[PDB]
Order: sequence, then C-alpha cells, then structure tokens
Amino acid sequence: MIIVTGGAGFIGSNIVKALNDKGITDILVVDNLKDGTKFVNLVDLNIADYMDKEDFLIQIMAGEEFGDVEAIFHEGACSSTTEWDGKYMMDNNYQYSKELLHYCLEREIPFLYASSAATYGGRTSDFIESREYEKPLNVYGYSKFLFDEYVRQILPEANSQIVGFRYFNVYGPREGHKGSMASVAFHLNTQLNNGESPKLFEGSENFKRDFVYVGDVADVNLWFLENGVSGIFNLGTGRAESFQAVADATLAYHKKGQIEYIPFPDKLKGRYQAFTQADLTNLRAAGYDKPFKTVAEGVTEYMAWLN
Amino acid sequence: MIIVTGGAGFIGSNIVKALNDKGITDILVVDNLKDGTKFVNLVDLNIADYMDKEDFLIQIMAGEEFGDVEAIFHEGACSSTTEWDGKYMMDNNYQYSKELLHYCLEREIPFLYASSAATYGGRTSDFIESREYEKPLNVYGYSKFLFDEYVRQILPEANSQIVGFRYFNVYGPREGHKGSMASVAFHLNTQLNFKRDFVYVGDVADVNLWFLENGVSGIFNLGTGRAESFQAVADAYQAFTQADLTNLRAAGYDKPFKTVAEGVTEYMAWLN
Amino acid sequence: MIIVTGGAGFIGSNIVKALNDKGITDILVVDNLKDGTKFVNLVDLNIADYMDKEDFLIQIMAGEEFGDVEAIFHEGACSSTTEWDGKYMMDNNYQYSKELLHYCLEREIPFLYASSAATYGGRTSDFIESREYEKPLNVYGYSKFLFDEYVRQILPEANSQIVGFRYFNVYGPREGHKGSMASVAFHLNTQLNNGESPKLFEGSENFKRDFVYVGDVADVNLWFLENGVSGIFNLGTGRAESFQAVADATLAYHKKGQIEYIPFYQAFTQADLTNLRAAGYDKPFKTVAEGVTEYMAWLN
Amino acid sequence: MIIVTGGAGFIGSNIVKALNDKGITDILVVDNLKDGTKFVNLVDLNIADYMDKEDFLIQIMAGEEFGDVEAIFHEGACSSTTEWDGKYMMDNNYQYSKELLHYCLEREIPFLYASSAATYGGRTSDFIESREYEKPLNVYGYSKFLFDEYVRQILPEANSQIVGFRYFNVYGPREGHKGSMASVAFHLNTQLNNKRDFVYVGDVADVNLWFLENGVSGIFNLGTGRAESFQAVADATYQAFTQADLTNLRAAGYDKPFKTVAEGVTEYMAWLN
Amino acid sequence: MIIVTGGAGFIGSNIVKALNDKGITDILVVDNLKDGTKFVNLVDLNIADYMDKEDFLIQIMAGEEFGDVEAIFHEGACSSTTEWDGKYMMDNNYQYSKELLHYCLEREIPFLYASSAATYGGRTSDFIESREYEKPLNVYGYSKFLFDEYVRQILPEANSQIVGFRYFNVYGPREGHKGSMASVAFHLNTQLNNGESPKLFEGSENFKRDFVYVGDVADVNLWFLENGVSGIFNLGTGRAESFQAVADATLAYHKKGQIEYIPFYQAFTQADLTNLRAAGYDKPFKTVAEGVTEYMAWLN
Ligand SMILES: NC(=O)c1ccc[n+]([C@@H]2O[C@H](COP(=O)([O-])OP(=O)(O)OC[C@H]3O[C@@H](n4cnc5c(N)ncnc54)[C@H](OP(=O)(O)O)[C@@H]3O)[C@@H](O)[C@H]2O)c1
Ligand SMILES: NC(=O)c1ccc[n+]([C@@H]2O[C@H](COP(=O)([O-])OP(=O)(O)OC[C@H]3O[C@@H](n4cnc5c(N)ncnc54)[C@H](OP(=O)(O)O)[C@@H]3O)[C@@H](O)[C@H]2O)c1
Ligand SMILES: NC(=O)c1ccc[n+]([C@@H]2O[C@H](COP(=O)([O-])OP(=O)(O)OC[C@H]3O[C@@H](n4cnc5c(N)ncnc54)[C@H](OP(=O)(O)O)[C@@H]3O)[C@@H](O)[C@H]2O)c1
Ligand SMILES: NC(=O)c1ccc[n+]([C@@H]2O[C@H](COP(=O)([O-])OP(=O)(O)OC[C@H]3O[C@@H](n4cnc5c(N)ncnc54)[C@H](OP(=O)(O)O)[C@@H]3O)[C@@H](O)[C@H]2O)c1
Ligand SMILES: NC(=O)c1ccc[n+]([C@@H]2O[C@H](COP(=O)([O-])OP(=O)(O)OC[C@H]3O[C@@H](n4cnc5c(N)ncnc54)[C@H](OP(=O)(O)O)[C@@H]3O)[C@@H](O)[C@H]2O)c1
Ligand SMILES: Nc1ncnc2c1ncn2[C@@H]1O[C@H](COP(=O)(O)OP(=O)(O)O[C@H]2O[C@H](CO)[C@@H](O)[C@H](O)[C@H]2O)[C@@H](O)[C@H]1O
Ligand SMILES: Nc1ncnc2c1ncn2[C@@H]1O[C@H](COP(=O)(O)OP(=O)(O)O[C@H]2O[C@H](CO)[C@@H](O)[C@H](O)[C@H]2O)[C@@H](O)[C@H]1O
Repeated sequence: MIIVTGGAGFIGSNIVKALNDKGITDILVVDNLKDGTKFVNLVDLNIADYMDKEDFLIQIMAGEEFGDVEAIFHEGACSSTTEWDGKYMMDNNYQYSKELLHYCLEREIPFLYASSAATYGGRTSDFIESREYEKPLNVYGYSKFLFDEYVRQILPEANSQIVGFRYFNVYGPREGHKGSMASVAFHLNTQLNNGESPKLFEGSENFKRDFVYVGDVADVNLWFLENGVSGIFNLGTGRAESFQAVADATLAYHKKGQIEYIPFPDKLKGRYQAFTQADLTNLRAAGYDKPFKTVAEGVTEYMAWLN
Repeated sequence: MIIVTGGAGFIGSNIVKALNDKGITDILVVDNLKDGTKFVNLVDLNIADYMDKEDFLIQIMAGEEFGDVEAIFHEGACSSTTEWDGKYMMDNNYQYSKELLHYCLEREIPFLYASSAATYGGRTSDFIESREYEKPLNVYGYSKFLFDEYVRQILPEANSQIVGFRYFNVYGPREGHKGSMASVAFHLNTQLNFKRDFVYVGDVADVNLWFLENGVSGIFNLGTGRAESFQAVADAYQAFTQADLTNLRAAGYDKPFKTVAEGVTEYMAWLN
Repeated sequence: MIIVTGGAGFIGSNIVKALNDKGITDILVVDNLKDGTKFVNLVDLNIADYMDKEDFLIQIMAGEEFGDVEAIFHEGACSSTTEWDGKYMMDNNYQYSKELLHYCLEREIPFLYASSAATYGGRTSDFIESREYEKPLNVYGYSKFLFDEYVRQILPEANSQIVGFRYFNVYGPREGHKGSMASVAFHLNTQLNNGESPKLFEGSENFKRDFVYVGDVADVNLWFLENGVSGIFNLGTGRAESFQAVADATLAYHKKGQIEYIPFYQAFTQADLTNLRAAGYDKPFKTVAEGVTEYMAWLN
Repeated sequence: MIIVTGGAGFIGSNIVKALNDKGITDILVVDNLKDGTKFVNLVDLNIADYMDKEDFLIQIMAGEEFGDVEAIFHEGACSSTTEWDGKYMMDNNYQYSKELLHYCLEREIPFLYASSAATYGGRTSDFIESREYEKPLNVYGYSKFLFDEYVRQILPEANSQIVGFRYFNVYGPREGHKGSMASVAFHLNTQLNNKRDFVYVGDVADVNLWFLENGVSGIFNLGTGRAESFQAVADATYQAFTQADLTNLRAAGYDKPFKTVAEGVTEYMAWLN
Repeated sequence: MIIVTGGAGFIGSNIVKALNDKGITDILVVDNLKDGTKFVNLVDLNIADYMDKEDFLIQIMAGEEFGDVEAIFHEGACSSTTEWDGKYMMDNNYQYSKELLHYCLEREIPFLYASSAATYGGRTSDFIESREYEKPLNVYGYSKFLFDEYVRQILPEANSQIVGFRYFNVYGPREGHKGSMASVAFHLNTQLNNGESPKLFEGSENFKRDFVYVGDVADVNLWFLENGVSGIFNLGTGRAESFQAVADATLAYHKKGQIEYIPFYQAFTQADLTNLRAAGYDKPFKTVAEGVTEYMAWLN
C-alpha cells in the first residue's frame, strides 16, 4: 500500500487521484477531518483506509507496521502562512515530519514530502535550493525551512529515497476547504459567482508568483516515486506571472467582472513575498522531462471544472 | 447473549423488543445515555446489562470476553447528517465499527451492522448496492460509505457472518429522543399537538432477526422498494430515494413491507 | 470496620448514627463533600476515616483491602429525579454499584444497598417487588431499576448477603442539605421558624404517601445485617398518610401557625410489606404523628 | 534538615525565622506560591530548598527520601473558614496530613502540625482538648477536627513524636498576604496608614521549637489563656468568645508566659514600621 | 553538540550566533515558540535541531541521552518582573533549573546559566555576588535568587563546570519579541520610525543603569565555556550610564528627533567586576554610545 498524509487536503487528494488513474487503490489516507467538509476531496476516489493524524503519529512512534508500505507521500501539515502559534507549528510540521522520516529510514520505505517556496523569503531572483537563498518571513516558512535543513543532514548516509518538493503557488481542483488560504483564482470564482466584485490587493500588477497547476504537482510526485531519485527540488513552472494575469484569465472565462483593489492586509506587511519564480535546474537535472501548464491554460481548465 | 450497540436508540431498542418477543432477554445494551430521556426506549423491555459506548470499546480493544456472545447488532453511531465534525465522525462511526468487526471476526461472532441510504448521495434512480452508485453528500454519509468499502475488502475471506443494512427513511415507535433528526411523521404529530422510501421500524427489526436466523452475509438495501412523497406521509440533500430490493429478495427475504398509509396509521395509534 | 457510602448524606449519616448508638465507631465513610455543608451530618458522629467516592472506586477496582470489612451499606448515589445526564447517572449509580457488589461477593462481605420506590414510576397501587410492577419515569429511577434487575440475576448463586431496600418517602434528621428535595416536614419547619406560612399544595388532603421515619430505615438496615437475609424489599410503614397529616403533626408540636394552600405527580403511595415481614422483620414503624413530633424535637 | 510545610505562609515563615535565630538553615520549605507575593515572607530568611505542595505529596506518597530529616512542621493547609468545597478541603487538609503523618511514622521523624480552635465551633467556655468539647461550624473546622481524631487513634502505639497545636487568634509579622483573613490589628494598621484569645506569633513559634526540643506528644491548645476584646486590640494600636485552657500545655511542661494583647500589639505595630 | 535553552529568545539567540561565528553549528535549541514571531531570532543562524521546553524537561527527567553534549547554556526562563503567579515562576525557573543542573552534574556536562541583577533588589551600591547583598523585590527575582543559593550549596563538591551570570541591563539585536520588556533603545528606535516622538521618563538624566551590549554578553559566555571556570558572576560593564545617554546616542544616529519626557524600580545599578576579572575575563565592554550606535545600524 501507499500512505498519503494530508490525503483529504488539496495536494494530497490530487496525489490519491493520480494514483487511482494509474490503477493504484491500496491507499491509507492520514488527515484531520475536524472540518468534515474535506470529505468531498475523497468521495469520488478509491482508497483502502482512513486514519486521523494523531492516531497515526502514536502508532508510528510505537513502531507499528501498517502492512506492505511501498511509499509515504507526506503532504500533511498546517499550511496557513498566517498561523502564529509556533509551538503548534513546530510540533505539527517540523517534529511530525522528523518522526515519519525516521520511521521510513528504518524500514527503507521511500519518503516524499512537501516543502514550500515560503522558505525563500523576501527574494527577487535566484530561487535555488540552497541554504544561502533561504530566509522565511513567518513561522510556517521556518517550520518548513528547518525540516529541509534536517533532511540535508540525513541525506549523506540515507539508504532509501528522500525527496522534498518546494511547491510554489499551487492552484486547481480540491482546495475549496482552504478558505482564506485557497488560491486567488478560487477566490475570484466565488466572488464572481456570488455577484460580488472580484478583488486583488493594491499592488497586484507588481506582485508576481510562479503559479503551478495541481495536476502537474501530482505528476511530479508519481514520477519521482517511479524513478527513485532523492533530494530537494523546486516545483513550479519556472515563470512568474502577476496576480493580474490570474484575474484576467478568470474574468475572461466569466464574461463579466471589474477588479476592485483592496488595501494590503496589515498582518501580511513584512511577511509577504512580492515575487517568486522557481529555478528548475535541479528538477530537470534529476530527469524530470515533462512540461508545465501556464496560468492561462491551467486557470481556464480549473474554471471549467469549478463550474 | 446478544449485544445490541445503539440499544437505547431508535432502531436498536426496536431490535431488543423484537428479541424480547422471541423470548430472548440475555442482552447487553451498549449506548451513550448522556441524553437521559432515551431510557424510555428501554423501560418496558428486558435486558441483562448496560454498558457505555466508551467503556465497551476499551474492553473490545483489550480483547475482553463478554460471555457466550451469539451475535452483535451494531446500530450505534452518530446518525446526524448535519454533524460536521469529521474527526469525531470518522472515529465514532468508521473506526469504532472496524474495531468491532475485527473483534467479531477473530471469535467468529455474527456481525450485523447499520449502513445508510445516505451513501447514495443526490441519486435519482438505481439505488443498487455497488460502489458506482455511491457518492455521499455529507461526512456522515462518508463514514458509512467508507466502512462498507472496508467490509467489501473483508468479505472474500471472512469465516463468519457479516451483514450491513442500508436503511432508507425509517420511522416508527422509539424515536422521540432524535429531535430534529426524528421522522417527519413524528414532527407532524408533535406539531399538531421530494419522495423517499419510508420504511416502518417493525419491518427493519424483522429483517434483522431474519438474517441472524439465516446466516447470509453481504450489504443489503433495507426499504420498501416504493418511493412515496412527504405529502403522502402528511396525508396519512437527497431529493428522491427508492430502494432496489433485487439483492435483498435474492438473499431469500421475500416478505412484504408496510406502506406509508399502513405504517403511519399504526404509528399514530401508538404515539397516542 | 463497616463501610457506609453516602455516609455524609441523609440516610447514610443516620446509619452511622444508629451504629454509634450501639457503641460501633469503627466506620469508613465514603462520600462526595464537594458541597461542604454536608459536614454537619457528620460533626456530632464518631467514625474511623473518610474517603472521597472517586478514590474509593479506584481502590475497589484495584482490589485493595481496607482492613476487616464486616459490611458495606451502599447508600451513595445521585438521587435527583431532575438530573437528566444519563451517562453520569448510569455510571455513578448503576455501574458504581456493580463494581462494589462484585468486590463484596469475591470477599463474602455483606452488601446492603439503597434501591428506590421511584422504580414503580407512576404506580397507583400494588407496590410489590417484582419486575411486572416496575416502570420508572426518569433516568434516576431507571438506574435503580436496572441495578435491582442485575442483583436478581446474581441472587440465585451468591455466597454472601445481598439486600436492597426500596425506600419510600423518608423523612427525619440530617436531610437539610437536600434543599427542595428535603421532606415536606423539613420545609414546614423552616417556614414556621422563618415566620412564614406553613405551605401545602392545594388539595393536600387526599394526597397521600408512605412517609417513613429515617430512624426506622436505619433499624431495618442494622436488623438485616444482623440476620443475613438476602433479597429486595420495600421499606415503608405500609400505611399511606396525607401531606395534611404531616402538617397537622408539625403545628401540633410547634403550637402555632395556620396552613396556607399554594396553587398546583403521585397522588398515592403505600408499601406492601408482605415480603419484608415474610423475610422476618416484624418491628412496628412509627406513624407520621410519632415520627414527625420526634423530628421536630430534634430540629428545635 | 527540617521540613516546614506552609513555610511561605504566616505561621510557617515565622517558624523558619525562629529556626534561623537558632542557627538552623538546612530547611526545606513546601508551599503553594500561586500568590507570588508570599515570597516576601522568605526573602530575608535562610533556607536550603523550596518545593510546591503538589510535587511534595507525590514524592511523599512515592516514598522518596529528602535527606536527613529531623522534623516536619506541617503548617500547610487551606485556612479559609469561608471555603465551602469540602472535597478540596478534606483532600488538601485532612488527607494530605494523613499522608504526611504516615510517612513520618514509618521513618520515626517527629511530626508537629497545626490544628485549630475552630474545632470548638460556637463554644462559650471550657476550651479543653477532648472530643466532647468539639463541634466545628464549617468544613474547614471539620477537616481539622477529623485529623485530630485520626491522630488520637494513632497516638497509643506511635513510636515517634506527634504533636498538634490548636492555635487560637494568631497575630503578628508575616501575615500581610492573608488579606481579609489577616488579624484585626493588621487591618487597623493599614487603615490608620491611609473577645477572643489573641496570641502573638512569636510565642507560637517558640512553643513549636520547645516541643521539638522536648519530644512530648499530644494535642495542645495554643493561646494566652486570657480573652481580650477587639476593642482592646484597637486601643493598643462563627465562634463568639474564645479562651484557651492551658492545663494540658502546662502539664506537658511548657511553663513560659504569653505576651498580652497590649504587649504583643505594640511590638507588632513597631515592626510594621 | 551544544544545547542552548532560551535559544529563540534574546540572549540565547545571541549565544547561538556567537557559536556560529566560531564555526559551531551542531546546536540544539530548546524554547517555547508559542509566540511564533520569535522565529526571526533564528532564521539567519544555523542550528542542528529544535525542541519545545516541555518535551525537553520530560526527556531530561527520564534520563534520555541527546548525543555527545559538550555544554548546556541555560538561558531559558520567564523574565517578567510583573508576573506574579509564583507557582509557575518557581516551577519554570527554579525547579526547571535544578532539574537541568542535576542532569549535567551526573554526566559532567558544563552548565552555564542565567542569573539576574534583580537578585539585588533595590540596592544602590555594592552590587557584589554574596547573599548579604541580595534581597529581590519580586517573585521573578526570588526564583533567580533561590537558584543561586542552591548552586552555592552544590559548588563545593561539583566535578564539572557550573557558572551563573547575573546580567544587568542587556540591550542589542534580537529582543524585538520582548515588547514592553525590550530595551529603551529598542523602544526609542521604533518611535523615531513611527514618525512620532521618542518618549523618556521625566528625570531620565538621573536614572542610571549598567547597560551592557548583548554582543559582550555572548562573548563572556563563550569565554567561560572555553576556560572552564565555575562560580556566580556579575555581567555588566561596571559603569552606570543614564537613560538620557541611551537617548543621546539614538538621536545622534537618526540625525533627527526631539525627546518628549513622559510622566513617571532601581534608580541606580553598577556591576562590581572584581570577581569577573579575577576569574580571568579581561576583555573590555562597549560603552552605551558605542553599543547603541552599533545597535541602530543593525536595526536599520
Ligand atoms: N499552494 C499550496 O497548496 C502549497 C504551497 C507550498 C507548500 N505547500 C505544502 O503542501 C502540503 C499540502 O498543502 P495543501 O495546500 O494541500 O494543504 P491542505 O489543503 O491544508 O492539506 C493538508 C491537510 O493535512 C492536514 N494535516 C495537518 N497537519 C497534518 C499532519 N501532521 N499529518 C497529516 N495531516 C495533517 C490538514 O488538516 P489541519 O491543518 O486542520 O490539521 C489538511 O487537511 C503542506 O505540507 C503545505 O505546507 C502547499
Ligand atoms: N432513519 C433512520 O433512523 C436511519 C436511516 C439510515 C441509517 N440509519 C443508521 O441506523 C443506525 C441506528 O439509527 P437510529 O435512527 O436508531 O439512531 P439513534 O436513535 O441516534 O441511535 C444510535 C444510538 O447509539 C449511540 N451511539 C453513537 N455512537 C455509538 C457507538 N459508537 N456505539 C454505541 N452507541 C453509539 C447514540 O448516541 P450519541 O450519538 O449521542 O453518542 C444513540 O443513542 C445508525 O447507525 C444510523 O446511522 C438510521
Ligand atoms: N426519601 C429518600 O431519601 C429516598 C427515596 C428513594 C430512594 N432513596 C435512595 O437512598 C440513598 C440515599 O438517599 P439520601 O436521601 O440519603 O441521599 P443524599 O442526601 O443525596 O445522600 C447520598 C450522598 O452520597 C453522595 N454520593 C453520590 N454518589 C455516590 C457514590 N457513588 N458513592 C458514594 N457517595 C455518593 C451524594 O453526593 P453527590 O450526589 O453530590 O455526588 C450524597 O452526599 C440514595 O441511593 C437514594 O437514591 C432515598
Ligand atoms: N490565627 C491563625 O493563623 C490560625 C488559627 C488556627 C489554625 N491555624 C492553622 O495554622 C496553619 C498556618 O496558618 P497561617 O495563618 O499561617 O496560614 P497561611 O498564611 O495561609 O499559610 C499556609 C500556607 O500553606 C499553603 N498550603 C495549603 N495547603 C498546603 C499543603 N497541603 N501543604 C503545604 N502548604 C500548603 C497555603 O497555600 P494555599 O492555601 O493557597 O494552597 C499557604 O501559603 C494552617 O494549618 C492553619 O489552618 C492558623
Ligand atoms: N535584560 C535581560 O535580558 C536580563 C536581565 C537579567 C536576567 N536575565 C535572564 O536572561 C535569560 C535570558 O533572558 P532574555 O532577555 O534573553 O529573555 P527572553 O527573550 O524572554 O528568552 C527566554 C526564552 O525562553 C523561553 N523559556 C521560558 N522558560 C523556559 C524554559 N524553562 N526552558 C526553555 N525556554 C524557556 C521564553 O518563553 P516563555 O517565557 O514565553 O515560555 C523565551 O522565549 C533569562 O533567564 C532571564 O531571566 C535577562
Ligand atoms: N496579490 C494578492 N491579491 C489578492 N489576494 C492575495 C494576494 N496575495 C495573496 N492573497 C491571498 O491572501 C493569502 C495570503 O497568502 P500569502 O502571500 O501569505 O501566501 P501564499 O499566497 O504564498 O499562499 C500559498 O502558500 C501556502 C503554502 O506555501 C498555501 O497554504 C496557500 O494555500 C497558498 O495559496 C493567500 O492565500 C491568498 O488567498
Ligand atoms: N403536598 C405537597 N405540599 C407541599 N409540597 C409538596 C407536596 N408534595 C410534594 N411537595 C414538594 O414539591 C416536590 C414535589 O415532588 P414529588 O412529590 O414528586 O417528590 P417526592 O420526593 O415527594 O417523591 C418521589 O419519591 C418517592 C420515594 O422515593 C416516590 O414514592 C414518589 O413517587 C416520587 O415522586 C417535592 O420535592 C416536595 O418537597
């Protein structure tokens, strides 16, 4: 079987779907279903079992076996860039990850986890997977940063696969539960569908990010499992587009819409990345030979799905 | 002895009553009496013992023996479609049932549990017990659906009886504690004081004991096979439901089900 | 040593008093003193030790020994007919009693507990100790009923004493902490002393109950311990008297007052003592007039 | 070392001070410092260590050793007469004390604890250390009473010292943290700055050390033996009437005199400045 | 491996930085990150691992091994002078410290901890490291004082290094999380940057403290680790400067600003460095002018 933590979440459920598409249905999903609405991410999919993240951690630490485990896609984490409880952050993200990494290392089970482009911090170019280029602006980013550092210590003598993917701005199907953390594209679609005005922060024409479609994120994940390469790789399209571009593509699909500019949130001031662009040199060097959908291509496919 | 989980609840207490009618009183009721008003479902009945759902799970997991257990009717669950705490939902419903299932499998104790027509979701026809017809609209429905999928993985090599009943719109005596989740017929009665497959609890209890006596395994729809309107109930989200009884009849259960008109008048003649 | 659970409570402290009255002082009282005012039921008494109901259960369940235990009078329970948390009710009353029962059975220690006439629910007549006559109206009544059914299954092969007493409307010393649940005699006394009108519900004549004096309740308990008989027995006088008769006896001692009848339920209870007498207990029971005058003397 | 429970409190800190005055500083103070202001009662004193009352009980019950313990002055307790949670009261006072008593009995460590005149309830005369004179008016008094009864059962066959002191109305230094529960003399002093048996703490501390040095066991009233009015306390700056009967105290051998209200209060007013 | 408790805090993160500057990156930081904004004190540094203070205590007390531990810099504590829950203070500060001291003593791991000048209380002169000079004014000062007294009992027969540093008025990079508890220099800088007025208490011209730069605090810490000397030492510059001088240096840097003396302890502090120099620590300490200007260049 394959274990997908964060399996009821955005990226996790898309990995489960990609596995289903490849004829794999022996899957254990580990998540936190407190917010029961997340179940829709799993309804049309096929899995073998479900376990809560707290029970799973207890069993992992107790050395329990879950069967013939072929890989663990660790997507589970608190992903809110605006969550400031650092005790919880380091516990749920950092410590939880180390616990799983060791469990897999002992049993030589491939470990593929989720890192974040938030690790780069206030950068304007050179988004390269190296400590000198890393300086997070929030605890969330720090929890991700510190685990990558921990993995870099472990890599030299690991006897099984360990891969971390620094996702950039992921968007696409199955993120409806994310609320305020859902992608801007999702937000714009609900605003337009509720008759409200589509909104963007003041400064969005100069605010650029590397938006990647989830479908591509799932594909990179499965490719790495099939190919066994280890390391920490940036996962983005390699091209930064403005938030305005995301809006343009979405408002084109809707045939209506006039963007309203909202004042920049105070809680984000000093904690925000105004520009991100993945450097795919290492990803390509690892052998990943597939293309990435553009914002225009990915956003129109997503909007068709949302409606 | 026979263990009935959810025994102080609607369907469970009706199963205890049906057992009492067949001269069986050596029954262990497992439930959650936080809402003490449910004790009335049990007052006029005869059971051997009562245990809280949390204590029972601790003992089940500890591998404790409860005596000469002849069967477990697992009716206990959070049956609210409006309950959105999925952590609790998956634990109380899904995980709890797996724990019980394994306990019974190891000891070859017949396991008869409660599924739900909510597994079908927004469906308009073809309510057949197969994964392609299932797509719940809420976590409650999901916890039920996922356990059915788990049982389907277990069925091929099980050495003892496993039966799940997909109840449709059950109504009848002993549901007063359900509040907003009580049947529309109950609501109308207390108020005065879309088509669904409405089934009388009496028939539900009968199907349960019939399967225990016949030992057949599987997942079966439990409804009348006839969809009637809420208006019909009054005269006496899934928008339309109607059980496909092909598998139930094929298992050998050929007995008829009371209509809304027959069941609702017998029910009012009880509530009053 | 004798263990009295509910010992800081109404009936339990009266059992401690009765034991003291014969010179017995080696007593372990188990209760819940969260409501500290209950300490008065114990100040004038003589006991060996005190333990909270939670710690006691933990020790019982762990199989600890408490010394030379000659009996356990289990009076401890939640007695509120208005308490609807059935999870607590079934745990504190039903489950706790089973735990104690088993502990005593394993060690052959006499077990005398408290049942309740609430098991009869809305019964009007024929208050006999048999399942056909039982149908409680609330969870409290149900927790008591079910434990009696459990004891009935255990009785046939028990090797030591098991006795349950279905108390009716008990009244007498040490029920002051019960508030609105205290006896009408207690309420009337408070009123007369506060200078208010002794109050009775409209048409209180014709409203009858089997009012029993706690002193007689305590005596039945000690008699059964001394005689070793097992079973479930009604504990009442066998005579139903009206609330009016209780008021009459109250003013007859107080030498004052004029009853005021307030506005607006069992209109009748009377214990059938056939089984109690058949078990061997034959002492008389104080009448309302006798018991109430004695009670008032203590209250004042 | 000497263990003083209630050591950051009124009477306890005074016992620590008395020990300091005799060259003893190897002291373990056990208290509850939730009210951090109680630290002042110990700033100017010399102790060896501090431990929270909860941790101490856990170690006592686990049978841990604390070093070479020569005595335990158990002053720690909830002393609020207006505190009605009897579950807490019986646990914190009654049960806690039994736990300590047994620990000391098994190791033959002298056990000197605090009782209370509240055990006499609303009494008017004959304050004598015997059960017939005791009838507390609140759970506080009851938790104290019942532990004295427990000690009386234990006394006949104890192989080490057990002493309980029935303190009457104590007043003096280190009670500032007590708030409304502080002595009337303390209250009057605060205000100006903006019949019962009153005993000075200094005397209370002295009696405590005397018994440890002399090893006598028993339960003894600790008061001056004379009842003075609150008016008297005022001039110098529910139990109605209290007056300790010192027959048993003198009989045990403690002959020393007690400061009167006028003497004790003027000395106290002096320290409070 | 070196363990730095309080590592995400002010002094602790500066010690981690000083370790990094000397090539040491194998560091375990133990802290409480509930206030997640403290992460910034660590983003630019290099450590080996992070652990919460509660989990660390459980492991310490369980006797767990953390690897090859060559020293523990115990800077973690509740540093609020206005915190009055003494149960917590004594637990988190005093007890937690004893727990760590014993763990280190058993394994002979050098233990360097943080004391406080608050142990002197309201003292005006003679800030010497001896009991006669100590008399704290709050529980925080008392928890620090009592641990120093405990260490003094332990010192005579210790077989490994134990050093405590009584820090005076520390100021410098990485204290932004402290809020109201941060240094006046920090405060003045945030105000000059909020376009508004720098506030100083009226009479600041005569409010003097031994202000010490964190950089020098970290240097003392590493020097003692390198030299293995034990004891309790004052950590200040030995010179008392006014709050006005602090302000002068700030405004000199900002090339602007006008001081508004707002309405409104320890009006004088000055470390006696006799024992510090006698231990062998001979380096000079930055003055307020030197330290404050360097601090401004960093804050901007
Ligand atoms: N644009 C993006 O989505 C993006 C960009 C960069 C990095 N990432 C990383 O990608 C991963 C998945 O992100 P997502 O967008 O798919 O998030 P998501 O929708 O929030 O899914 C993560 C799921 O995991 C649960 N969870 C939290 N901690 C867990 C744990 N320790 N073990 C198992 N489940 C846990 C969460 O529930 P609770 O949180 O309620 O417990 C949530 O349902 C995370 O590690 C995130 O940091 C995402
Ligand atoms: N129309 C219907 O009644 C209908 C339709 C479809 C499916 N079903 C299924 O039929 C079964 C019985 O339904 P019902 O209408 O009779 O409901 P019900 O009256 O609510 O009875 C279920 C009882 O079990 C308790 N319980 C909950 N979780 C339990 C557990 N894990 N173990 C033991 N007891 C537990 C409940 O208390 P708490 O929930 O308060 O803990 C409640 O008293 C359920 O499994 C339900 O999902 C019913
Ligand atoms: N007329 C009557 O008095 C009457 C009539 C019928 C039946 N009974 C039965 O007679 C018994 C005594 O009644 P009462 O009037 O004397 O009541 P009571 O005044 O309420 O005394 C019972 C005492 O026991 C405590 N307690 C509760 N659960 C306990 C447990 N599991 N173990 C030990 N102590 C426990 C109660 O405290 P908390 O409840 O605060 O925990 C209370 O202080 C009860 O079992 C009652 O059901 C009495
Ligand atoms: N006039 C009098 O002062 C008087 C008269 C009669 C009897 N007594 C008795 O004399 C003793 C000391 O009285 P006091 O006036 O000096 O009181 P106090 O100022 O309140 O000192 C007692 C201290 O002990 C603490 N404590 C409570 N339970 C404890 C336990 N189980 N172990 C250790 N410490 C505990 C208290 O904290 P918390 O209470 O906040 O937990 C408090 O700081 C008490 O036993 C009291 O009942 C005093
Ligand atoms: N001016 C000064 O800086 C000064 C003057 C005199 C003495 N000191 C002492 O210097 C040391 C460092 O002070 P600081 O100014 O750098 O303070 P700080 O920034 O508050 O750093 C202390 C850090 O440790 C945490 N912590 C608290 N208790 C802990 C424990 N038991 N184990 C691990 N971490 C713990 C605190 O979090 P929580 O408290 O939120 O849990 C905080 O993040 C402290 O011991 C302080 O008492 C400092
Ligand atoms: N220019 C703009 N105009 C309008 N709205 C804007 C905006 N920029 C941001 N927002 C909105 O406000 C939130 C603030 O997001 P952040 O910039 O802090 O993080 P990020 O966009 O990298 O989020 C992402 O990264 C984290 C993990 O790295 C995921 O958890 C999250 O779902 C993902 O969108 C966003 O989730 C978005 O919904
Ligand atoms: N005539 C009157 N005049 C003035 N005040 C009155 C009154 N009758 C009752 N009250 C007061 O108001 C309340 C009415 O309650 P119930 O009579 O139903 O309770 P009770 O405890 O007497 O009997 C319960 O307990 C006994 C024995 O356990 C059962 O026999 C019985 O059916 C059950 O209701 C009582 O608490 C009482 O103090």
